[PDB]
Amino acid sequence: MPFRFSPEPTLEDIRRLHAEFAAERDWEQFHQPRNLLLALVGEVGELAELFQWKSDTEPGPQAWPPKERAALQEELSDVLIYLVALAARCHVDLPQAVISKMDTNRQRYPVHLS
Amino acid sequence: MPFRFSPEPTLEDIRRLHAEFAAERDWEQFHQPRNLLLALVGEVGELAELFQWKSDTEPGPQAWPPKERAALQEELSDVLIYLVALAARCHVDLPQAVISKMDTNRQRYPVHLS
Amino acid sequence: PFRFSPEPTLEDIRRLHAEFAAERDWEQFHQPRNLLLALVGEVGELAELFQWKSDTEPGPQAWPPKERAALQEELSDVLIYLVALAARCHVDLPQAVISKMDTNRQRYPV
Amino acid sequence: PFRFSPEPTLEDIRRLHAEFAAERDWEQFHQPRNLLLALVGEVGELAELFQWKSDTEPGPQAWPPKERAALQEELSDVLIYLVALAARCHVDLPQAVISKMDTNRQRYPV
Ligand SMILES: Nc1ccn([C@H]2C[C@H](O)[C@@H](COP(=O)(O)NP(=O)(O)OP(=O)(O)O)O2)c(=O)n1
Ligand SMILES: Nc1ccn([C@H]2C[C@H](O)[C@@H](COP(=O)(O)NP(=O)(O)OP(=O)(O)O)O2)c(=O)n1
Ligand SMILES: Nc1ccn([C@H]2C[C@H](O)[C@@H](COP(=O)(O)NP(=O)(O)OP(=O)(O)O)O2)c(=O)n1
Ligand SMILES: Nc1ccn([C@H]2C[C@H](O)[C@@H](COP(=O)(O)NP(=O)(O)OP(=O)(O)O)O2)c(=O)n1
Ligand SMILES: [Mg+2]
Ligand SMILES: [Mg+2]
Ligand SMILES: [Mg+2]
Ligand SMILES: [Mg+2]
Ligand SMILES: [Mg+2]
Ligand SMILES: [Mg+2]
Ligand SMILES: [Mg+2]
Ligand SMILES: [Mg+2]
Repeated sequence: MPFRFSPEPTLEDIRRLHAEFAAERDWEQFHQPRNLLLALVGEVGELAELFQWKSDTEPGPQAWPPKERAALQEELSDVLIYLVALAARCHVDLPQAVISKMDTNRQRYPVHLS
Repeated sequence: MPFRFSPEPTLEDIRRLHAEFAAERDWEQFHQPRNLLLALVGEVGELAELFQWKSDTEPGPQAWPPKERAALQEELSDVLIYLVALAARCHVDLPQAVISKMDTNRQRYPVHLS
Repeated sequence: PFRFSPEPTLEDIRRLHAEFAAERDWEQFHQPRNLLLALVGEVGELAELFQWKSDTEPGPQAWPPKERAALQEELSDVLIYLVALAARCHVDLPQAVISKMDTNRQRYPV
Repeated sequence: PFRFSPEPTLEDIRRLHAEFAAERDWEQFHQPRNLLLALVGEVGELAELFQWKSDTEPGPQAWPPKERAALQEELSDVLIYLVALAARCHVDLPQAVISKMDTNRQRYPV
């Protein structure tokens, strides 16, 4: 059956939700770009830890037990939240940056040359 | 002035665009979850490299020269693209996972206790 | 005056980690990609110690005992898995470093 | 039979990297968070070598000369910055590893 993401939240929605979250706790002061980047690195580490002893040939994440699927959802989400916060703190329009990068990707890797 | 992301593309839009990109090049075969995760780690490295010698107290990424802003947009985008691909390859509904993680974040960090 | 202790050497660490793994029948888990992902995990744990540190507050030489203990452990975890990974790949890590430092001097002349 | 060379030791690497940095007046750039981010960069370069490697194709012992050269360099880059970071933090990395291995034995009894 086709796998799709839900239509919401959008990246702007996530930015907005995280900013409201941080602002309520007076955490803006901690959200300097290098702080957010190191926090991102920490969550990428937590993501890697889930996969480190999983063989490639055995069943994949669809088959993991419920607690491990929950942990996977959480870590993928933590990476995304910090990425969004970082992009916003740097005044980068992340959705449009992705459009521009995908165009660059198509030129670097034209279909006929692969 | 308020900083906002553009309303599109959405995360579903990005998933769709990346899948079409990969499928055209017969790259699905390379997109196993640990491959995508290691590729993500590589792009997080490229992102870190931009910041490694930047002092925190000096002007931030808004002030970087055009070539460095371009590189920043690209690396933030490459991290996001692989994160999206990874989440999709694991059948994780990334937007809804983020909603669930933000709820968890609010319980762990109630406003009155910070 | 700050120095590292003269032992263990990287070969000593290789030997100790191999014996640790072999006793537990863990060689089967220590494939290069598994060790690399484990390394990435520990790099994350290291980053976590620094992520919220302001410029004005004390630097790691001055960190309280609990935080210095955690720092020693994470720097050590990164090193142990790096050693294991290099050994699993049959890379002579000490000599590779000498070769890399020479390359670094050419890339970065004074 | 696979062994690392007996030298350089971690103290030897510390010394060599400090002299490399000091000659170029780079101490000012080698603050702990800068070194940690640089380390993360090199971990990324290491990951890139493995990212598209299938299970069936040759493992790193068997990699062609160009790829083995790249592997040696990235493992070395990770180690050099890890050493620099530990030294900048006044952490006795060799002895920290001994302490961490003891902790590992208690956490993971047979
Ligand atoms: N200053 C902070 C601290 C947390 N957060 C948010 C962002 C993340 O989604 C999440 C990461 O913080 P966290 O304390 O590491 N919780 P996490 O669920 O990763 O559990 P552990 O790291 O304790 O295993 O809370 C934030 O936006 N700003
Ligand atoms: N198998 C692949 C290879 C690339 N891609 C896409 C995803 C990324 O946005 C981007 C990353 O691949 P890339 O070759 O590293 N280009 P990048 O712009 O990062 O430049 P360099 O790493 O060469 O500096 O192309 C993909 O989806 N699947
Ligand atoms: N399968 C394993 C498990 C542990 N180890 C060793 C290597 C590391 O020095 C350390 C990493 O294992 P670990 O369980 O993640 N301990 P850690 O100190 O990082 O505490 P956590 O916070 O991760 O629970 O033990 C190993 O070499 N192979
Ligand atoms: N400011 C610096 C620059 C380089 N170095 C040393 C440490 C590393 O072993 C290595 C990293 O610098 P580098 O320019 O990233 N070289 P690298 O071999 O990784 O090639 P690139 O692919 O990154 O251009 O030189 C340093 O210690 N301090
Ligand atoms: Mg966390
Ligand atoms: Mg987390
Ligand atoms: Mg790249
Ligand atoms: Mg890139
Ligand atoms: Mg650990
Ligand atoms: Mg650890
Ligand atoms: Mg480099
Ligand atoms: Mg390198």
